[PDB]
Amino acid sequence: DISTLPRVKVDLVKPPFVHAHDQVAKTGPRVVEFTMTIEEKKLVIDREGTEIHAMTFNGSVPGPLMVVHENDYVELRLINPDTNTLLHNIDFHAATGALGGGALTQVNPGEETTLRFKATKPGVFVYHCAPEGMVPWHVTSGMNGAIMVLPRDGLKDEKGQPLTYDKIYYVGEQDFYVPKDEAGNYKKYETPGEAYEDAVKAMRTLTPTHIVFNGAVGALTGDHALTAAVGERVLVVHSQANRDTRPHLIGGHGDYVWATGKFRNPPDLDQETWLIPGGTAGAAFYTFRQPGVYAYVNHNLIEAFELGAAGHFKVTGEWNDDLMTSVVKPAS
Amino acid sequence: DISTLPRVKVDLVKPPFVHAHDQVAKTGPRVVEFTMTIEEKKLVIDREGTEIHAMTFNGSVPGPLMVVHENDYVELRLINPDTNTLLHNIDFHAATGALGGGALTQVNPGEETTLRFKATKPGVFVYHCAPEGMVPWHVTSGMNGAIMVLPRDGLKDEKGQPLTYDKIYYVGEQDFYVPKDEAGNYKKYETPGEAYEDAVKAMRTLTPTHIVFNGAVGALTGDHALTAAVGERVLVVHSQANRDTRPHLIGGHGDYVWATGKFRNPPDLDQETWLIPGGTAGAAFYTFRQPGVYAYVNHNLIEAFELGAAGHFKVTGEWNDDLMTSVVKPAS
Amino acid sequence: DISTLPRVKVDLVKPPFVHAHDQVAKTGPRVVEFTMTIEEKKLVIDREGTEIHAMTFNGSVPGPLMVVHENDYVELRLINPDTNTLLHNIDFHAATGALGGGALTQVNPGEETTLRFKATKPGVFVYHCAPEGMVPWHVTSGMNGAIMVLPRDGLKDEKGQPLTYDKIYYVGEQDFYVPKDEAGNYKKYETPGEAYEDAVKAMRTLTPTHIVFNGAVGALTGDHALTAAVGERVLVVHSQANRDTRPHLIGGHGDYVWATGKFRNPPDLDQETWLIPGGTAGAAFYTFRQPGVYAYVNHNLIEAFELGAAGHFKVTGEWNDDLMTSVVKPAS
Ligand SMILES: O=N[O-]
Ligand SMILES: O=N[O-]
Ligand SMILES: O=N[O-]
Ligand SMILES: O=N[O-]
Ligand SMILES: O=N[O-]
Ligand SMILES: O=N[O-]
Ligand SMILES: O=N[O-]
Ligand SMILES: O=N[O-]
Ligand SMILES: O=N[O-]
Ligand SMILES: O=N[O-]
Ligand SMILES: O=N[O-]
Ligand SMILES: O=N[O-]
Ligand SMILES: O=N[O-]
Ligand SMILES: O=N[O-]
Ligand SMILES: O=N[O-]
Ligand SMILES: [Cu+2]
Ligand SMILES: [Cu+2]
Ligand SMILES: [Cu+2]
Ligand SMILES: [Cu+2]
Ligand SMILES: [Cu+2]
Ligand SMILES: [Cu+2]
Repeated sequence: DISTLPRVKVDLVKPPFVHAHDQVAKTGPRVVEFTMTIEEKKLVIDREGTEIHAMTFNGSVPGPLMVVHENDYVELRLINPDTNTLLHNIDFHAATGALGGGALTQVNPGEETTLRFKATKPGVFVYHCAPEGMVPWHVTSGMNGAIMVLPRDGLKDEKGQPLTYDKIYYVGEQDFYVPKDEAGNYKKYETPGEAYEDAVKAMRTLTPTHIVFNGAVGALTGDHALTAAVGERVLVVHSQANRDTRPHLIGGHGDYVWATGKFRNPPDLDQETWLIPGGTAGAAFYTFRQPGVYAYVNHNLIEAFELGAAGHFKVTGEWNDDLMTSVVKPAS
Repeated sequence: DISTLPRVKVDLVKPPFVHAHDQVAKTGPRVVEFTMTIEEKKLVIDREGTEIHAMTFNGSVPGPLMVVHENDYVELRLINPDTNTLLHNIDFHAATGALGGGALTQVNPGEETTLRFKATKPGVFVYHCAPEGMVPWHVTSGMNGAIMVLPRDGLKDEKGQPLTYDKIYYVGEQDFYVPKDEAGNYKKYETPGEAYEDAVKAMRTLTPTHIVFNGAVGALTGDHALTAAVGERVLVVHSQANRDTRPHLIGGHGDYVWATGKFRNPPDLDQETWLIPGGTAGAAFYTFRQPGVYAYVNHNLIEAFELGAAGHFKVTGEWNDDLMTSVVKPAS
Repeated sequence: DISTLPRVKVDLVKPPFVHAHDQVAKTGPRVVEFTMTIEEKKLVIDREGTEIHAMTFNGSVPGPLMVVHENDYVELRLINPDTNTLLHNIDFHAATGALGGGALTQVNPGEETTLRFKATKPGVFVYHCAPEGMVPWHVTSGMNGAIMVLPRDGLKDEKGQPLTYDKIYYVGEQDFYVPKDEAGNYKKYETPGEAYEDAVKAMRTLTPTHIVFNGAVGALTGDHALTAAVGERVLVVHSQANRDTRPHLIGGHGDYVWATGKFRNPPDLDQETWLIPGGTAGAAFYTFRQPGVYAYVNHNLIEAFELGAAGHFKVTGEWNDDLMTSVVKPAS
């Protein structure tokens, strides 16, 4: 009887940060209430000033990470304000039935809807917009995010012992297909609708013009680098709603990795690089052992360093010479 | 002594259906006899009427699913009628030696051959044509299919308990590379041979023009949608002889998945999306829990909704509001 | 105390061969000393005579396989002679800290450096050049190789029983992006530096012009085919520093496969084809059961047979008719 379950309202936070949650469930099953507002907005995606009309959940690319526990109910109020121009909806890969909720959530501008589903399978999962006839255009304009359904007793290693993370970050990786003129210059449009047929042609090349973390080239660098300390246990959730990626922590490893993101399976150990298929979210757990700058990349290095799929961690603490040392510094 | 084994002749059926078989073996090892006839034929692959010269086993793309048990012998009579124009052969990834049988099965038009091999490893496996010097042209013209070698005691879950399917379907996914003129219009040819050099150039782009299930855009829709009922256990076998794919059941999951298709390994549980590498067959088991239309796609959504890699299931039965419900229908 | 450990100097050998080593460690932890010299050199990569300026470790593409045991220390002297023109460095995916050693090994022409790291995780791992600002250009010019860190008690199967190989080969697969003129002819340059901006444009297409094993089309064929005998247990180590690949032994299987290459995980059994993500090394173990020629390919067959990613094994011994036989030879 759902009316007798506790309700809890969660306020979401901007990626790469994740809303507060407990890893081990401190209550019984709950109805967990989330609100998201769709925002169509112009986004500058690179250092050259290339602009796209992005379609976002809650104003960010990716949309925010939602966190619940296995056998909670998720109740999402989805709002499409009348300042938007397009029909949108939401498909959760976590959900069962009605095209992951897509059949039930079609909202024109000026409409809202509330969907509830039971989170029956533990794992990280993609969610994304999927309106009939314009699915890849919405998704590759940024309209995707992820949801994490934790086991009620938290994460476990390959031996079934508890794994507890100290910090969690969410990296959404986005392939964009910005249309080009004859000479190869990016085109601009006043409205999302203007771009449509040109967007279709650009997508059909299967060759993204940009592949970015958190919505822009260089988004997770400088003042916005991810931080940790030596000895901290970090979980990085990574999603790609449309195209394969292969994450790699330069200078580290994935100590425990669920590459296809589903926590009933044992993790893969000691990964250098792992493949997350398009349409999937994965999760990697690592304990930092050395201080300094790390780069976190898609290890197609052209995709990383030319197209934008690279971010930084800055890690504080003590250097361990036993793990690595320069014996003779570069010299003639 | 092979002459003392029972022989059984199987008549194959058109994909996505699969010939009758037992999951748990009701006899000892058998010699299982199959006949396939090669047909070169014109195929219309899209809604625009684009035509290719397809090269098929038994008249379909993909070729039919063959089903045997571990340590059966497969005996295939392969017929290349003199109405065809090309040399063909057959490579089974299930087989050991002679390039999977390719070295032994080269048939000019007007020839036939009979190959026997022992099915020593359980799993689903690709088979495909592979004539010396023209391998990718034959395969990407449709000349591929799959064979399932069941364990003698059927499928098992990750705990070694039996998994029994009620229904099985075979989805062959095909990347086509239709040559284009200067402006981007598809070219037409009177014979397969005419297309050769243009086919090579189109393949070298590594960019398919169409990616389809069961040989055409929209093949597994409408009257030809896959069917099931709530509560049915369905196994979907999916192959891709040349290029990676990432299947996803929109509104469902892969409850048990062998992404690289080999049944001695435990299945991955609760998958949203899985990667089947090119040159592999995989298998996903799901129990339907909700009625309605499901889309089964390659989750590069451009490949699905623009290039053709999408099909439908239509599922009958009772709606379960506990799993999903619309709390407030879309309204202003 | 590192000064009290034995030191052993290893002389490396050219791929696809691997330096002598023990599978089960016959000593305690050691400091294992390697020397590599960077060579920038012109390489002819195809039958047409296309030339590139390759950037190599030790004169080969790929660089040589280094083999150590878990918890050995690796000490590498890296030499950049003054006949080279570029700055180089080395990132080991096996290592922890300082961008896998990349931050500590930047050598201008005429400089050398010595790095030491502890090999704390068992598996095969990529190493590659990674100079700030020019990472994918160095890697896709050939500057990558692999290192194998064996468990101290050797390899194990999925049940934890020993697996011993008789022979080991290293296949480095390389994606090249040779710049083209307007008509599609490959360009030539006097120096590596000349090619830079054209190289960047060619990489951004994400479409390699060549994909080769051991540095050239046809490198592992003819007199240079890999050899084995019926009954031999062969380990093939395969790396791809930048782009996904899907190896397949035509006429065989991967009996035990670590597709992402990390030996603390159980192997996948009976694989037809496996996916090694870009930025990873994998390893496949197979026992040959039939004599003859086998082709070892990336099973995107266009990548294999049109772009160059195919090699041969030649296997001697007795034919087994029980596994495969021609019942009726091709005839009218
Ligand atoms: O836009 N409806 O609140
Ligand atoms: O789906 N493309 O990686
Ligand atoms: O092809 N996926 O990066
Ligand atoms: O080691 N990162 O390319
Ligand atoms: O799918 N879980 O790794
Ligand atoms: O075409 N031979 O039956
Ligand atoms: O093999 N291409 O996915
Ligand atoms: O790249 N394979 O869809
Ligand atoms: O949820 N299907 O894209
Ligand atoms: O390879 N079997 O999942
Ligand atoms: O190039 N220094 O030995
Ligand atoms: O990273 N491309 O397969
Ligand atoms: O896309 N990798 O072959
Ligand atoms: O069976 N090799 O394509
Ligand atoms: O990652 N080891 O298969
Ligand atoms: Cu939308
Ligand atoms: Cu989806
Ligand atoms: Cu053929
Ligand atoms: Cu094959
Ligand atoms: Cu270099
Ligand atoms: Cu790397």
